Amino acid sequence: HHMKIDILDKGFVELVDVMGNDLSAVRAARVSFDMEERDRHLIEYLMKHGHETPFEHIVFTFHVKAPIFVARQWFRHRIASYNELSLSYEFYIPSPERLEGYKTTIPPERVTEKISEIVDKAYRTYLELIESGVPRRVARIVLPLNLYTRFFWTVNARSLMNFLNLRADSHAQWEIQQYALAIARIFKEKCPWTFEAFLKYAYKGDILKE
Amino acid sequence: HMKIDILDKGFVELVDVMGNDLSAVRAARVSFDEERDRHLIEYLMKHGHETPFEHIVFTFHVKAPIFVARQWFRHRIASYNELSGRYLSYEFYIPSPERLEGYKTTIPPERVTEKISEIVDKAYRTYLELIESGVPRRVARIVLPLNLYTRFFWTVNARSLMNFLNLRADSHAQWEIQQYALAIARIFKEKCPWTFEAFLKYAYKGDILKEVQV
Amino acid sequence: MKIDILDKGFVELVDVMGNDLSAVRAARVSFDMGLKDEERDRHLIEYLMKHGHETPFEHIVFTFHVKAPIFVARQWFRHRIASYNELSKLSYEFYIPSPERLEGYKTTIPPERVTEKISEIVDKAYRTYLELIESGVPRRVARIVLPLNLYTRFFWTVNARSLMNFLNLRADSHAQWEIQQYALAIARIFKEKCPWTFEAFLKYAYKGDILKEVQV
Amino acid sequence: HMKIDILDKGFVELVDVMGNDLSAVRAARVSFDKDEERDRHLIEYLMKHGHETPFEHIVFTFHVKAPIFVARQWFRHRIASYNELRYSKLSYEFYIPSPERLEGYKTTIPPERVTEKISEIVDKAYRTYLELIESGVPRRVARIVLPLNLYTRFFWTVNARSLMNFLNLRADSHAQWEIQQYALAIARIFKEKCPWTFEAFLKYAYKGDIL
Ligand SMILES: Cc1cc2nc3c(=O)[nH]c(=O)nc-3n(C[C@H](O)[C@H](O)[C@H](O)COP(=O)(O)OP(=O)(O)OC[C@H]3O[C@@H](n4cnc5c(N)ncnc54)[C@H](O)[C@@H]3O)c2cc1C
Ligand SMILES: Cc1cc2nc3c(=O)[nH]c(=O)nc-3n(C[C@H](O)[C@H](O)[C@H](O)COP(=O)(O)OP(=O)(O)OC[C@H]3O[C@@H](n4cnc5c(N)ncnc54)[C@H](O)[C@@H]3O)c2cc1C
Ligand SMILES: Cc1cc2nc3c(=O)[nH]c(=O)nc-3n(C[C@H](O)[C@H](O)[C@H](O)COP(=O)(O)OP(=O)(O)OC[C@H]3O[C@@H](n4cnc5c(N)ncnc54)[C@H](O)[C@@H]3O)c2cc1C
Ligand SMILES: Cc1cc2nc3c(=O)[nH]c(=O)nc-3n(C[C@H](O)[C@H](O)[C@H](O)COP(=O)(O)OP(=O)(O)OC[C@H]3O[C@@H](n4cnc5c(N)ncnc54)[C@H](O)[C@@H]3O)c2cc1C
Ligand SMILES: O=c1ccn([C@H]2C[C@H](O)[C@@H](COP(=O)(O)O)O2)c(=O)[nH]1
Ligand SMILES: O=c1ccn([C@H]2C[C@H](O)[C@@H](COP(=O)(O)O)O2)c(=O)[nH]1
Ligand SMILES: O=c1ccn([C@H]2C[C@H](O)[C@@H](COP(=O)(O)O)O2)c(=O)[nH]1
Ligand SMILES: O=c1ccn([C@H]2C[C@H](O)[C@@H](COP(=O)(O)O)O2)c(=O)[nH]1
Repeated sequence: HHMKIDILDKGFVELVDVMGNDLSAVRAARVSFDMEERDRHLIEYLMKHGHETPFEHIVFTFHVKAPIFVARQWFRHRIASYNELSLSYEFYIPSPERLEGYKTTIPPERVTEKISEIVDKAYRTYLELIESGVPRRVARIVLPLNLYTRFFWTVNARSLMNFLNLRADSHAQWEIQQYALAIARIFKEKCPWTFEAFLKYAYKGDILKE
Repeated sequence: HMKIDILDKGFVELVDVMGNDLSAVRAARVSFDEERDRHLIEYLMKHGHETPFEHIVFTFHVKAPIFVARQWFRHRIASYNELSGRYLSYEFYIPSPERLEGYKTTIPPERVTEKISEIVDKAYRTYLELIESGVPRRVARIVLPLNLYTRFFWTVNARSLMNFLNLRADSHAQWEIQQYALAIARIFKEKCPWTFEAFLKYAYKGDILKEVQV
Repeated sequence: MKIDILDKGFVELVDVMGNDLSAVRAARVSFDMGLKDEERDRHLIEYLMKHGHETPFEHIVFTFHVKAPIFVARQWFRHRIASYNELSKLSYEFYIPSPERLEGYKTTIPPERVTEKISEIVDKAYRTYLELIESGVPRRVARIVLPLNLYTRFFWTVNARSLMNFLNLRADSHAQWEIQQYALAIARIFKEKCPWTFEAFLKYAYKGDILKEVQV
Repeated sequence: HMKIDILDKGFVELVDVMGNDLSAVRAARVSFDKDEERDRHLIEYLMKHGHETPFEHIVFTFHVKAPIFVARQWFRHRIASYNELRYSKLSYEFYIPSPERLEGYKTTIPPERVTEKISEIVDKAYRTYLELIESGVPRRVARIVLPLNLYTRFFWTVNARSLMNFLNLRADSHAQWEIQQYALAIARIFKEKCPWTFEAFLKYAYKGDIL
């Protein structure tokens, strides 16, 4: 198992590992070792009726590189395991296209440039404070929320479906939607029957059926 | 699949596993030399950094008496699917005579064993007569004894499994679940030998796994 | 508040943290009570429930004391997002289904005789238990002969969001009748303590059948 | 009611509490229906043997105002409930370390100058934030330039067992100093409301140094 999807300017979602497949839910539901029409029908049956515990026996590990404002939202998802890096310094700079629909009173390129400029100033201050003898944990508090971080995320398919309901949705901020779309893409590749049944029966958001 | 027999008719069988010792190293490093990797495992265990071990996950298939399952299912940080009937066999745990020896008893331990057998057969007979009379299964089943075997799948990460071993692979736990915990330990050790050894050395709070190999 | 359930069971409220307004204060992140406005606060509860913002309800918490048969407790304890403490001084009482429990089904003996047969095997299993305990068998070994209808007791501490999940699944005709009866009591106490949350739960979020038909 | 100021603008305040020491005792005994010495002895017994489940039946709600870098560490504690500040209005304040914060480390510029440089960035970053917002950039996008020392507020509902785990990890000299200060206040409130449980915790179970 290995997939990697680039997100934003420097981000990514990378698949590290997966335990199981669609049939792992079928086996869990039946408490059996079965290894097709009947099995798809059971997955659909479980999804329609909200019998989601069998999907907890499918597990993914992802490696995610995302800005802190994104990771902070993501880490609100309690039913999962996280290890975050505690070092490189890179920042998410929104592209000009990101800023359209909004009739900004300055050109979107200049908004991009203003963001780049303040990020550069904060980063230079951070580096000065460090070279001055300030400990990193203190100096780092000037750094902006668009600083990239990386983490490992281990999550089961049920909790992943919850994650997608909330984040693969127009009510979510655009940046996390882009991460959710990549998470969805990998889920679909690894668990096509579960994913399709999720979309058909259980998915509460808008963007995945668009 | 590794399958270890426990009690008279029980077992623990490994269904699947995600990762191995290196899964905790990669998670600690957040990064996708064998002695350096082993050193990190010991370091994490020694200094109480337990979260990397959540990235190693097991699924077991367990057949156990209900009184054992009831204790086991108290472990909340795990996923369970138990046999019900709408997606059964009827066997019962009968303790061996050796199970009961030591406790000063008034009758012989083999008679205690037969007295348990006798009451199990009477209760199962009543269950069958109720069923064949039209009583629905999940009402008739309430007369069956707590030593009735059940089966379940259990998906559990290594951190939670280690908590489970602390509590159940220990002489304060009832002897029956101790036996199941010993089997869970054997499998954990086989798949994650570096984690297991570090766990014994630095974090394990129980008594039995320091003395009983595997 | 204590409500009798089945022949010897009960649900008893031990404690409660908060009320409907606890969810409102958590949603707003404000412990400012000098601007209370009932209409506004009740509208927020509805809005949260309507749009699936469930986390504010986690700041209302209950503790119950429940006496139920083991086969009921086994189902109930599958609800992981909660805290349990079960009895391990002990009493020995068993749930014997009433004749009316066992009609609706076409039994080939009278429902009366089913009750008698269940009572009789319970008595026999209990006598055997006692015989083994007098003989020197440790109590935790002798008890394995006791039937699944043996009563147990537990404390259950659970937040309102998890409680609503419990009601979705257990206050429902797909649940076994015995745990339905317990869920109806749990619902009654929830409604008494958090009436606005309960009402909005039924209107917008509740997935089961029974609570929409059966008052309280 | 109980409020403790933390850092330059932060706080921990107690919103509510369910139960007290006797809630763990009732839970352990499974008994709703006095003997002080016996009840203290049970609490000590549970703590020293690691029978921690009874302490799950004591629950707290706190209202906390903390910089984001502190809140990021705190929210890693999963066995709890959080609501962070659309429903309520937003203010913009930032944690500026005091010069004494930098005492011990031998810096190449005076500590007051470090304070000053941190204030400079806050001002410039916040001024850029406002420029971007006045220009039609959405707040959720403009705010990405703001530093990690921006204050946020949240409600935290947590049981006493989970609170003890939090204190083990955060009331400790290995935790960053700022979250230590918050943990100290959490511990104080816990001590006030559950003195027997807290005392037993220090005696037998607490793994940190600072408490
Ligand atoms: C020897 C022995 C005797 C026992 N006697 C009794 C008895 O008399 N009565 C009885 O009811 N039970 C009894 N138990 C069961 C025991 O109280 C626990 O329910 C069981 O051991 C599971 O432990 P756990 O909570 O650590 O595991 P899990 O429930 O898997 O939790 C793992 C860890 O996650 C954390 N956690 C998970 N959920 C919560 C939460 N809601 N709040 C705070 N932290 C949480 C804790 O840190 C916990 O250690 C006994 C267990 C043992 C081993
Ligand atoms: C009518 C009916 C028939 C049933 N038949 C069976 C059966 O045949 N076999 C059987 O084993 N069980 C059966 N159950 C039990 C069922 O599978 C659940 O264990 C039980 O209802 C608890 O529900 P829950 O997981 O939503 O609740 P909780 O365990 O309290 O969890 C609450 C919520 O937290 C989330 N959650 C908690 N832990 C995890 C986790 N580890 N991973 C992902 N998400 C998590 C989920 O969103 C869940 O809704 C049955 C239940 C009902 C109501
Ligand atoms: C000094 C210090 C340095 C740190 N450095 C880093 C770092 O570099 N990177 C980093 O990512 N984090 C770091 N952390 C965060 C740390 O790894 C934990 O996320 C945090 O301390 C919360 O601990 P917890 O999991 O015990 O608490 P909770 O998340 O509240 O869990 C409570 C208890 O429940 C159990 N539990 C809950 N969920 C699960 C689960 N899914 N699986 C198994 N068991 C579970 C565990 O027994 C746990 O003890 C650091 C913390 C400290 C104190
Ligand atoms: C569009 C949008 C706007 C948001 N705005 C805000 C905001 O303003 N403030 C804010 O704080 N957060 C906000 N959030 C975050 C939101 O409150 C949740 O924290 C986040 O969506 C995680 O959802 P969850 O609890 O279902 O996931 P998890 O935390 O993984 O929980 C998974 C499931 O387990 C169950 N569960 C887990 N733990 C508990 C528990 N302790 N009690 C009861 N059930 C539990 C629930 O059934 C839950 O669905 C927002 C999210 C979205 C998508
Ligand atoms: O869309 C949202 C809005 C808020 N939050 C949570 C994450 C933070 O804990 C807090 C504030 O997030 P921001 O609105 O600052 O992104 O609420 C989300 O998870 N998603
Ligand atoms: O060693 C024990 C003793 C008790 N319990 C829990 C399981 C049940 O929820 C309840 C009663 O268990 P018995 O003592 O009746 O097995 O307490 C355990 O998990 N382990
Ligand atoms: O309605 C049900 C059916 C099953 N189970 C869970 C409880 C047990 O863990 C297992 C089997 O329960 P019974 O069907 O045998 O009650 O599945 C429930 O929780 N509720
Ligand atoms: O003392 C620490 C160090 C790290 N982390 C977690 C929180 C973040 O998710 C991530 C990085 O935190 P910082 O070291 O960057 O604060 O690791 C903590 O909780 N406490």
